[PDB]
Amino acid sequence: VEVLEVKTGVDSITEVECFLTPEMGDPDEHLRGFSKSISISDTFESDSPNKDMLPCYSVARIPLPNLNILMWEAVTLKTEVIGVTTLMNVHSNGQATHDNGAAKPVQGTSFHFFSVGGEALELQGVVFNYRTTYPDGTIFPKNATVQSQVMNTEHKAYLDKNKAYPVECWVPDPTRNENTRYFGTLTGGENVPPVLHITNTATTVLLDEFGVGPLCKGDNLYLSAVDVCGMFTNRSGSQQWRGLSRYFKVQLRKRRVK
Amino acid sequence: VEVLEVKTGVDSITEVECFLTPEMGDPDEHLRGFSKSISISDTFESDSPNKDMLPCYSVARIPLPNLILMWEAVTLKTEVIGVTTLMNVHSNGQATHDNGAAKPVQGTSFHFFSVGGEALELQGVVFNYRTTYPDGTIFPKNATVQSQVMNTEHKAYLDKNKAYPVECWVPDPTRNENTRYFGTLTGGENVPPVLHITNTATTVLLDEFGVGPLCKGDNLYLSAVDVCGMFTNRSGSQQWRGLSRYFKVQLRKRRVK
Amino acid sequence: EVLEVKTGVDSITEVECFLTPEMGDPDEHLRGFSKSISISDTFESDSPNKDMLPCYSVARIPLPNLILMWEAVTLKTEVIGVTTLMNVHSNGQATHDNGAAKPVQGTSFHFFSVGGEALELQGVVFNYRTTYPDGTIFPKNATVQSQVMNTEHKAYLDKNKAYPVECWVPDPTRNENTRYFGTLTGGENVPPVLHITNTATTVLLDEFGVGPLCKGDNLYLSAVDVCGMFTNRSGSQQWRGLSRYFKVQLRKRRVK
Amino acid sequence: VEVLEVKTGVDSITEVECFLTPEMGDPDEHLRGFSKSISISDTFESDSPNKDMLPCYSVARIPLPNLNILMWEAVTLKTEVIGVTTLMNVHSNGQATHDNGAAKPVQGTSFHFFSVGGEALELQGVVFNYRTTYPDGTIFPKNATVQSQVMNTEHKAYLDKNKAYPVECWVPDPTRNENTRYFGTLTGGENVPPVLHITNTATTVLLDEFGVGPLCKGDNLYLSAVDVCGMFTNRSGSQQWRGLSRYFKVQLRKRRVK
Amino acid sequence: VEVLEVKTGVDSITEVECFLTPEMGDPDEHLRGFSKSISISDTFESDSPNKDMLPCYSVARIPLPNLILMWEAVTLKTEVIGVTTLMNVHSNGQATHDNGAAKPVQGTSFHFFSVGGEALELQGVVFNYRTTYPDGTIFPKNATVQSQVMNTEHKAYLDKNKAYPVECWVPDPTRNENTRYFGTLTGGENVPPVLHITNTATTVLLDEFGVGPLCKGDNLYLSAVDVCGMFTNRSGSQQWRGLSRYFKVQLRKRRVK
Ligand SMILES: CC(=O)N[C@H]1[C@H](O[C@@H]2[C@H](O[C@]3(C(=O)O)C[C@H](O)[C@@H](NC(C)=O)[C@H]([C@H](O)[C@H](O)CO)O3)[C@@H](O)[C@H](O[C@H]3[C@H](O)[C@@H](O)[C@H](O)O[C@@H]3CO)O[C@@H]2CO)O[C@H](CO)[C@H](O)[C@@H]1O[C@@H]1O[C@H](CO)[C@H](O)[C@H](O)[C@H]1O
Ligand SMILES: CC(=O)N[C@H]1[C@H](O[C@@H]2[C@H](O[C@]3(C(=O)O)C[C@H](O)[C@@H](NC(C)=O)[C@H]([C@H](O)[C@H](O)CO)O3)[C@@H](O)[C@H](O)O[C@@H]2CO)O[C@H](CO)[C@H](O)[C@@H]1O[C@@H]1O[C@H](CO)[C@H](O)[C@H](O)[C@H]1O
Ligand SMILES: CC(=O)N[C@H]1[C@H](O[C@@H]2[C@H](O[C@]3(C(=O)O)C[C@H](O)[C@@H](NC(C)=O)[C@H]([C@H](O)[C@H](O)CO)O3)[C@@H](O)[C@H](O)O[C@@H]2CO)O[C@H](CO)[C@H](O)[C@@H]1O[C@@H]1O[C@H](CO)[C@H](O)[C@H](O)[C@H]1O
Ligand SMILES: [K+]
Ligand SMILES: [K+]
Ligand SMILES: [K+]
Ligand SMILES: [K+]
Ligand SMILES: [K+]
Ligand SMILES: [K+]
Ligand SMILES: [K+]
Ligand SMILES: [K+]
Ligand SMILES: [K+]
Ligand SMILES: [K+]
Repeated sequence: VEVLEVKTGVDSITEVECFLTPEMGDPDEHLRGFSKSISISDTFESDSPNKDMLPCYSVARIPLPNLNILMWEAVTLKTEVIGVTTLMNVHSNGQATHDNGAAKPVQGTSFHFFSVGGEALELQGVVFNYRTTYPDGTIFPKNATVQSQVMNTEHKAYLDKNKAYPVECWVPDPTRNENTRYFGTLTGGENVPPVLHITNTATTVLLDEFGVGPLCKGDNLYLSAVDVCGMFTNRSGSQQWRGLSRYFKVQLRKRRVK
Repeated sequence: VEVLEVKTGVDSITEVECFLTPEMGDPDEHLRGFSKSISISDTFESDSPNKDMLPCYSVARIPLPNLILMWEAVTLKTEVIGVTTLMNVHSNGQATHDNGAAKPVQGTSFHFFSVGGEALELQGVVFNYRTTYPDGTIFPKNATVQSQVMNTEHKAYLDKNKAYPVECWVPDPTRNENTRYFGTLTGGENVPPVLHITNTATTVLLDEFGVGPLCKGDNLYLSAVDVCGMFTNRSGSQQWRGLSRYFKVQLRKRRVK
Repeated sequence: EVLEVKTGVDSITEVECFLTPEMGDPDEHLRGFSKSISISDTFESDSPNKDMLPCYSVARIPLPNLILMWEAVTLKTEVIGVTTLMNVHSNGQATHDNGAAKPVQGTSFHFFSVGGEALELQGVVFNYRTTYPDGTIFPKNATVQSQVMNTEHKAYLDKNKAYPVECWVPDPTRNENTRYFGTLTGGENVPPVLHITNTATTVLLDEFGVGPLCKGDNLYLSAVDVCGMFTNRSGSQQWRGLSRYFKVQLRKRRVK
Repeated sequence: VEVLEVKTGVDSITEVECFLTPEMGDPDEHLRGFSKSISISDTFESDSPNKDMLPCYSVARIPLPNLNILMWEAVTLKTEVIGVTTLMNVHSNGQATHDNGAAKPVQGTSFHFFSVGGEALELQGVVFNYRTTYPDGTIFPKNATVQSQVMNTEHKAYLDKNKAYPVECWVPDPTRNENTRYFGTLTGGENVPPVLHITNTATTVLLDEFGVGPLCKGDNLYLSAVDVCGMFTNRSGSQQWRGLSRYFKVQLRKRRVK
Repeated sequence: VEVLEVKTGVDSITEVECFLTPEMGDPDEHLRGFSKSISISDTFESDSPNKDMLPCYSVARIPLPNLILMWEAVTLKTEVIGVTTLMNVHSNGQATHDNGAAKPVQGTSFHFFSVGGEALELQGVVFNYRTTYPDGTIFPKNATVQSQVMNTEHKAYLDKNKAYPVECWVPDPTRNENTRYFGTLTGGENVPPVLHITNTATTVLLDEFGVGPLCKGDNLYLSAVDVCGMFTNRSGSQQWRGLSRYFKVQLRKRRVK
């Protein structure tokens, strides 16, 4: 596509506003937003995580007003993690930090990630341990070899289904994704404190170095997210991932292309 | 509402200067600024916190000079009041080691403030949907398991002081177009408070179109939470500790149609 | 009414000085330290000794006699003696067997201000039943409301080694003729992070281009630099503070 | 070299996109991306690490389109660590952080480093311990003396081979490297949390203070990297370095020289 | 001097490139870059550190081309050399836990550098005025209890290498107008070193008037400290570990009156 002028006028702009719920595993009817308690395999060879123990990428495909050549161009993003103050519940079946103390709050490894694109997020598969057996009902790197622990170019995929692509074995493919803007931070360590900021005054500009945002193929906007905030420790010491929803507001304009 | 010109002239500006006290629970006549000591339920379904154990949002509705003109909030200076109180490490706390000073206030903090031309709009989200919030608090009603991530039924206005518990409400990012809000949750049992003070910092409240919050009915709404962390008693029991927040807001008269 | 700045060689002056810390100085050998910290047996019985309480430092500096008033325009400031915290061999508490001594660490408060009059203070107490000791100036008639905000507790930082750090802060409702800056970093294991350089200048002008205007040709400097606590071999702990350098540039301003 | 004007026209620019795999030691056929478990000598003098326990620098020499005097000038870099979310696998033969807890995640000492130049990265040898015996199959500071613990100007080398130059005994030589741009961070400490950021929106400009980027001698571009993320702790407590691959995208333009 | 114009043209600029080795104590023929193991006095009064246990400031005086014109230092690039040595966690250190790797170098650090047209000016400050500093070091003389906070008698020049202990001297902020200095003390026994390297970062040495350090007698003075932390031996004994610092300074000729 050769990119030409922006359309102007009342009709030329539109907005998407929505939220993506986290997909942490949801091990039972009371534990939406949590994973199953984490168990550790006896050996590398025997690593076989159950689906409800594996956080997955969230994705939404948002239909835009039909245009047809014009395409919707995503220009700005406001985004926020929803429910940050829930982590102040340190009185609910947790593990006391010391005798008579409050419960240990959610903490430890986090991944906060979001993207806005004009097509599905492109994924590259990378595994901690290539002998991990990923479970039925997930989509994972197939024919994994030892080289998959560092880089195996066979593992290419699209983030095209919710509750399906486990976080731990996929990343945005930096060799593609030219029509998407993605941003993420993995903060490791078992004791790391969550640090969650909220404001309605911050905008991210989605334009590239040529002044062009993601262009929405087939008039669909793709939003993706992961917000694994840390782990919740219950009184037994067992730990579960806890996630939160992410708010998106995207402003778009119509752009002519050839 | 179409927004038109700003008014000028000596008459056209005003300032609001005040403080909001923290609402940490205040379990007895001696414990203003603290919560009740925190206990832990044996199961999710038995989580039933006492009201005096729950920090709540602070809010103040400030009447402005009667005025279509509307007062437009343009700048904010804000500060946490009494930061140095956290240097009292001698008041029946828990020695960090034999012969040592008391463990200082630390752990989970939430520092939040907002300035708007109407009540802060809230979205309820719960850690655990089977938590029973107590009498005298206002809380997400008809909670379901979906309320643990997002249930759009839980909409409210921060319209009452010491009533909305911090842990089950956040600013609603889907609304709040006429408010500016800012907050940080810093988690962890051992996180050190880091509290900055200065009278030289100003936050501009104008949006991307140059328009600040417009005060409906000539009222300015200020909201805050400043849970600084937990105080650990000698016994090991822990209480939230909060501090007041100073606000100075400058406003100008704006014509609307 | 602030009018024009005077120019010419004669129109500027500089103040350069240091403020020593006032940590309690429990004996003739312990300048810069507090008395070891004890913990009350009950919350109600909190009663810290004077020599256990760090206090605000203040200096009033006379300026050249001058309507014109000296206007403070810039500040350079620095903590003096940051490397002393590398002494980990002076009867401290070994971090483990055969190890060096635990360094100074823990709760710190670093604060400085420059004004044309005394810093204005607001009293706030951690515990309203704390008995503050004879020889200190503290919030009088404290009530439970003093734990969060009691507007009765107003004061001027007008005396050195007197106003305890823990029960006073800069009053944000006043201080229009002062510029102040402070950070409390709390936690028993927090590391000191102390930067020094002679290349960084703070501008003291407000949003209208006006710096503090020095009433009576006096400049007021205040500081706190509680760096953390030193832990003795026995486990007892003392606050340790350090001196602060100030360099302030001033210019003559006409006022009506 | 006198540097003259930049060529223009559609023909005057090119891009290199690739990835460099980590070289952590690879102790067996299942442990690509890991080192051998780390052991400790019994005396300072007897330090003698095995080759498979020593992470090494990665390097790639990338042939560029033939010129000829024109040279390719490297102007911009996008780079990213690939597979950051692998660190979320805390269920694979690790050491529980407490009773019933999840596995301790990868953490501890990290070195993240990358460079782009018009010739091989120039190295200076520095050793923690001059009496360390570096193993056969590595290239290490020769004839080390006590002065080599701080600075011995004899130890000059070029990063010209993979799986050869151990990270711990070489650094970029700050006294040379004028035709290279390098960037690195050592974060030391056994419990340091990894903090890994990903985005496709960040570009580094490689131009120096005269507006000139690395000039590619012989039409070769040199990319180097190290991404030791931390250590993985096994059930028994033994620890292995864990590394990840690094993506590079470099934009180049033709520059006339005399 | 009145500072006049910069000279232009051929031979109006020059560069200095060098490195300064650390002076950590060097307790034997094998331990260049380390201190003697750190011992703790039995009483506060009896503090008496051995010379080889005390890191010292590094200094180099670099002769410039002979020139009134004076060489004016305009820019600096600097780097710590050998940052990756801290990845040696296999050399008779102390395992962090059963079967683990050795504890890496960590804890209290001081990273400092200056560039000036004359010797760095020092002010003495002591942690403990009853500390007996050892023969062969240059230290605050006639120390009194006031020396624990500020005693203006302790003035010195950093005019000798491996002589001025780091712990009892700092740059004198009341002087040093013809030097630019930068440092950071990071304290705590477990602080992680964070060491950045790049050849793309330049510091400009010009003051607010556009004037860099002017080199009296055509000599440039470079000073450094890079105590990276402590190495913990298998036995638990600890030694300071330091690294060399690279300097590249660009200078120009300046006429003065
Ligand atoms: C364990 C011990 O005796 N330490 C004392 C030390 O002895 C020297 C050797 O010990 C180490 C160490 O301190 O652990 C071994 C390390 O690998 C060395 N590390 C490096 C990087 O060199 C350090 C280091 O050289 C010094 O600490 C630097 O000052 O030394 C010890 O193994 C050796 O033992 C000899 C023994 O003397 C001899 O009779 C026997 O036949 O063979 C043994 C093995 O060769 O002796 C070394 C001294 O020659 O020496 C230092 C001197 O500074 C101290 O005396 C240290 O004692 C500890 O000091 C602590 C204070 O930091 C604390 O007070 C402890 O209570 C002391 O035990
Ligand atoms: C030790 C004890 O019995 N704690 C009770 C508490 O009894 C209080 C007094 O205890 C203390 C405390 O918790 O250690 C003493 C402390 O100095 C006080 N601190 C302040 C700043 O006031 C606190 C504080 O007032 C309360 O915790 C606020 O809720 O109280 C005790 O010494 C005295 O004999 O009796 C007093 C009567 O109340 O009462 C609390 C009422 O909420 C609790 O019942 C507390 O029980 C402990 O609670 C822990 C969880 O928070 C845990 O479950 C322990 O097992 C339980 O003993
Ligand atoms: C161990 C002891 O008896 N501590 C007393 C103290 O006695 C001091 C001397 O003790 C020390 C110390 O506290 O360890 C020794 C240390 O090297 C000194 N450090 C410095 C930098 O000078 C300190 C220091 O001078 C004081 O703590 C300052 O207040 O003192 C002791 O070795 C000597 O035999 O006698 C000395 C007194 O003449 O006196 C203190 C007076 O405040 C306390 O009474 C201290 O007792 C401890 O107090 C702690 C908090 O107050 C804590 O509660 C302990 O449980 C308690 O034993
Ligand atoms: K398997
Ligand atoms: K690409
Ligand atoms: K309940
Ligand atoms: K909205
Ligand atoms: K009392
Ligand atoms: K005021
Ligand atoms: K050896
Ligand atoms: K060079
Ligand atoms: K002595
Ligand atoms: K001076």
